[PDB]
Amino acid sequence: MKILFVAAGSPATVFALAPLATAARNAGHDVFMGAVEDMVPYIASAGIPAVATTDLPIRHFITMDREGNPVRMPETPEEELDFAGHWFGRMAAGSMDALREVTANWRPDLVVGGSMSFAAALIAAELGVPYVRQAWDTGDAWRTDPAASDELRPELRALGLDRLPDPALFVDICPPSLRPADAPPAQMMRWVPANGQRRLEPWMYTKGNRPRILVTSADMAALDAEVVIATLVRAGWVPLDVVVPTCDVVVHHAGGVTALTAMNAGVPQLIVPQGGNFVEAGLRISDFGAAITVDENTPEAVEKACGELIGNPSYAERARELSAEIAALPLPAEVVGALEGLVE
Amino acid sequence: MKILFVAAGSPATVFALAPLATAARNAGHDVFMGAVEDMVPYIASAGIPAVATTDLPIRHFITMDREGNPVRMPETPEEELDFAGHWFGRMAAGSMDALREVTANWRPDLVVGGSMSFAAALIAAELGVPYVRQAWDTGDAWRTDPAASDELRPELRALGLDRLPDPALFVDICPPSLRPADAPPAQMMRWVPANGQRRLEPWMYTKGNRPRILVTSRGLVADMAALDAEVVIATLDEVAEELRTELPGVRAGWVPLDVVVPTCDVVVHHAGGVTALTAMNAGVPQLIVPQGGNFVEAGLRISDFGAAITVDTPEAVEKACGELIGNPSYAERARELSAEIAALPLPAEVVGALEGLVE
Ligand SMILES: [Mg+2]
Ligand SMILES: [Mg+2]
Repeated sequence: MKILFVAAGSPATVFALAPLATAARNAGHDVFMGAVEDMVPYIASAGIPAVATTDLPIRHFITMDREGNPVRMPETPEEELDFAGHWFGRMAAGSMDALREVTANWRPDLVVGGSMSFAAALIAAELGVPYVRQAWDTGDAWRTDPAASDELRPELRALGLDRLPDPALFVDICPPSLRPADAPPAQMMRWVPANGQRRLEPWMYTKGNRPRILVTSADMAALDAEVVIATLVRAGWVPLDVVVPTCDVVVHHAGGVTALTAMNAGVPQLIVPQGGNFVEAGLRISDFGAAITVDENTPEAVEKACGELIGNPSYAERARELSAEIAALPLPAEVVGALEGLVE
Repeated sequence: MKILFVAAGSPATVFALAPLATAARNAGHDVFMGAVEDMVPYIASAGIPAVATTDLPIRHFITMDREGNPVRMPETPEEELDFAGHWFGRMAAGSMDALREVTANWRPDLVVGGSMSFAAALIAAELGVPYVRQAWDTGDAWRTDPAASDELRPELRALGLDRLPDPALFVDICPPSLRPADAPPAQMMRWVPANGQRRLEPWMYTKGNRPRILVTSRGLVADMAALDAEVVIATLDEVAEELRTELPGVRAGWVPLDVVVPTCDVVVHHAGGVTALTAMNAGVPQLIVPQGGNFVEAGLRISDFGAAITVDTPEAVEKACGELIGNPSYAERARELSAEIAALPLPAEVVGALEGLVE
């Protein structure tokens, strides 16, 4: 069958969907993935045929309303949820022209969207084909829905709907221990780490004598550890999937799929705020005991936390528990059958 | 487990192995793929972690022996088989230092090589882990082995072997109807078309009413474009700008075969690599050309089956094209081959065979 995957505005939204997309391709399905123009190279880097859904970047939808007037960044966790619902809603509305033109020439039998790829729900409803929602991180997929519903009121009304439609299938990659008490039924799936590739250097897969700390996007100068900085004491391009398993600490902001890659490898995490706000997903990992949550702008806080994550085995113990949970989940190749069941 | 894939010197050798490698990765295995430096970006383009097995290009192994002496180019299919055995052998010998170094730090539990990735057999024997040979096209995987076993006699001797070892498993992607009478037993696998990707443009996945003929990497464009069919020319990026300005109004340049082939009525190629499989998979008739007069056997078998024409010149390509479009037989035979391919075990299932070899 033809399956259209719909990612969003950032590389993690592409890679969240890559394992299922590639599994579907490997089962003989014809698979396209769409995202904003800036993300098309990221889709291509996963080896998946790539289409653009808008020629505007995520910043355009984040920083301005539909009329082009500037909108401020959110300041609280509650504002975060609401503001994100709106920007993802704007991006979705802005994606419809290109999705219509693509699907007029290559008509999918099934549409798969990430957590807040709301254009996937809309185009699926327009075509009358089933819509699958895949969680693109361990955060609650539905958490921005009320605001997104309000943003998309006009588009939803044109389809005869009062709110965002329920998916035909919800596919969840969150380990059971981290799923909220109010989580809906889901087809579970093991997310297998994936990211773009270049050429591996020996250090990427060979750990030295000292503890290895990966920072994704001075402190650490007294730890006597090997620090690797993953950018655009070694710096530069770092394939997370290959390098994370060699690490003892991963330092990130719980945006994207980095937390999942760390948990999958049983590696303790140090989680800093994203903007001025800790991400809810990251707090739940911290609560479980597989990470430490820390404000970087307190001097020595990061240094102290790294020391704790390296010297106290319990964090790694909890990380390996999460790793075990992930490994027990249905494979992407298995989940392809659930997709097939929706159209036959 | 850790699985090392070993491709070779051309993009098809990478893409031939990509479906099983990505399926193994998707099953939770740690997967690396090695090839010559020039092919590393092609491995990367498949989304697979990539290591270089040698910094030397394929031309070095083809044109000179290990001692720097020039090698005489083959003039016949028979000479070609011995010639390829020796040059793939030299490429394999030149790959061992890097493979030794990689596997000292990241030790695989299993090694999978393409048809003539002989360094895969050598490194697996040295490590004492199972070796899987996967056919990388519909041609006979073993057909250069005698010359390859001569080329690698010293490396093989050091491992206590008199010739190239039998793989622990042979995985074959050749449709049953095209397998020769003497084909060895295999685990069959459905090959799924894969290649590098870049932004799709609408023409790539839109078929028109007018027949579409794909040429893989002038008088033909003028001829064929009068008036029945359009021609799409797949090229490398070095010559894409040159050919566009030499042939205005023609789709020429980067072409993703997996996306474009299903829209075509004919695929025109020389039967190297995985193009024949991509055409057959989509049920598309093929026009096969020779490089001088060095007919690829795999292509002759597809023509013998009736899903392709092998034609020897500017005017005669036009003729075979009219035939492959006009006579419905050719597409009928191609769809039969497509059906045979769809019935073969999925890469996701074949991963279970790899797992069974270690446990
Ligand atoms: Mg104002
Ligand atoms: Mg000899």
